[PDB]
Order: sequence, then structure tokens, then C-alpha cells
Amino acid sequence: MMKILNSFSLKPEQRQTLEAAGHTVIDADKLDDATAQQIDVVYGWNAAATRVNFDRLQFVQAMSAGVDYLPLAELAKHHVLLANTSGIHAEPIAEYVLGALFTISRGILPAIRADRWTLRQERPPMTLLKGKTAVIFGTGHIGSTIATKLQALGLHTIGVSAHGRPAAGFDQVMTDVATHEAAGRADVVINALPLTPDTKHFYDEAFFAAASKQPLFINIGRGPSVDMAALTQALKNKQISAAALDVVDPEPLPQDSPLWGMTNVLLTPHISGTVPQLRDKVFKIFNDNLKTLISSGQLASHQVDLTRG
Repeated sequence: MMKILNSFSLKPEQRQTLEAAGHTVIDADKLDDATAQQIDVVYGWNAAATRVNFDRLQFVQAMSAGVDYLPLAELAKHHVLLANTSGIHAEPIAEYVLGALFTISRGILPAIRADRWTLRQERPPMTLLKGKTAVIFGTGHIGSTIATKLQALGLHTIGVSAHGRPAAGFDQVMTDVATHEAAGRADVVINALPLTPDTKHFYDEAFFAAASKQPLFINIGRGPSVDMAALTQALKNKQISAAALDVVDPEPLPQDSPLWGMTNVLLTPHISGTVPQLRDKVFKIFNDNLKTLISSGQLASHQVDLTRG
């Protein structure tokens, strides 16, 4: 029997489902100071998930694949169990990256912004994807899925993890020391790195220099993992032909940004990690990890390494 803090607006069936196994469901807005100390589980996170008793708190179910907005250091000192939603976000992000490959590579971008038929003005020099090297930093579920879907379209994939272990949908996997070697061979670069001290400004000034073949850079990972002055610059000087920035640093990207009036920068407002029927596909992971904890005291799936993020 648990006390679950609803910080992600449970459906009337899911709530109604939870309340039977002996688990009191509290909406964030119905949380008082007394009850906030009696919280066991937190389904999601907001301003009503900071007030909860961490010394009692056992499990937290994040609503995203990252965990870089949570008090990790608090949770890892309490050793509070954290489940993300990693991998349900893989398939749409790998459809978004392909959508952010064609839009740029086939002049769909340098069209859609152009005002509102005569194609007399020179075409944007379009690039076919088959025979090109798509370098992918991060060899997690998201990275492997994109690497499969690019191997199909006939691309030479190169995974870049911490160690350089063989992963799925990759020809060769390299180490994060050979980052400039991956960038140097790249015709496409794909940020799928979680935000850690190391990865904080990993796509800085230095990275884009090794990148000689002016590669199409894709930001579906995190913004702060990119240095935006060092991105913005590397663009203007054709050190990377185009980019794809699903995230930014800060987020949102502000009203001035030269990325605005640029003409090879695609700017979507954190939509790559979208899932049709999300509440289900998180409550599933949430609701598998709620009962395994009660029985054993662990998580069924998606257990976050609070140190690595």
C-alpha cells in the first residue's frame, strides 16, 4: 500500500485502476504540507514534487528519456529509485531525424521559408543520403534506432559512446576520445547524448573544426550539450552545411537569435520526443515499476543510473 503523488494528471481509468491495490492517488493541487511528507511515489515531476518527503520517498517516474531537470544528487543520496521512459521516445525521434535529413538535404527547407513557382533562381545544392557517413554520438536505444533507419537508406553509420562497445544498427562504434575522428569523417552528425558534466558543451568550438566535410549537425539530445555561439559561428562560415536543433541552450531559443534570419537552421520546439498516446506508454512503465518495487523493492524496467544521468 503506497501514497502516489500524481504530477502527470492520471486518466480516470488509470487513477481508478491504481486506487484498488491500496495506493492513495493525490493530484498535485490537492497536496497539503502534512500529506506532502507522506508521499511514497511521484508519477512525473513539477513544483508539487519538490515539496515531497525525500527521506520517505522511494520511487520517481520521470515523463521523459532524460533526467537532467530532477534533483538527481538529492535522489542518489536518498537512493530514491528513478525510472525514465527511454526507448518509447526512440521511434518518433528516429522519424524526426529522417524528417530533419530530407527537409535540409532535398531543398524542402530553403523552399518552405521562401515567400508565397518559377524555380529560375539557382536550386540549393541538394545532397543524396546514400553513400554518406551519419556519425551518431550516444549508442543508446534512440541512437541504435536512428542508425538502423539510416543503414536502410544506405548510410555508413558510426556510433560514438563512452567506451566504444558494439551496438545495433552501426557498422563501427568509436570512443568519445576519437570525437574529432568521428566529426572529421562525418557528412551527418546526430546529438543523442544525455546532459552530463562531460557532455556539457561537448559540441563546442573545437568539435566543429575536426568536422572538415561541413556536416549536417542534428540536435535531438540536449541544448546545453551544444555551445550555441560556437554552433551559430561554425554555420555562418560553412564549417557545417546545415543543423537540426530540436532543443537549444537556453530553451526556449530567444527572440533575437541569428538562427531566426539564418537560411540553413531547422528549429522545432522539443517535438522529436513525441508519442501518440503518451499517458499510456509512461503509465505502463510507471505501473510495471510500482508493483515490482512493492514485491521486491527494485524497478521492472528503465532504471536510471543517477550518476551517469
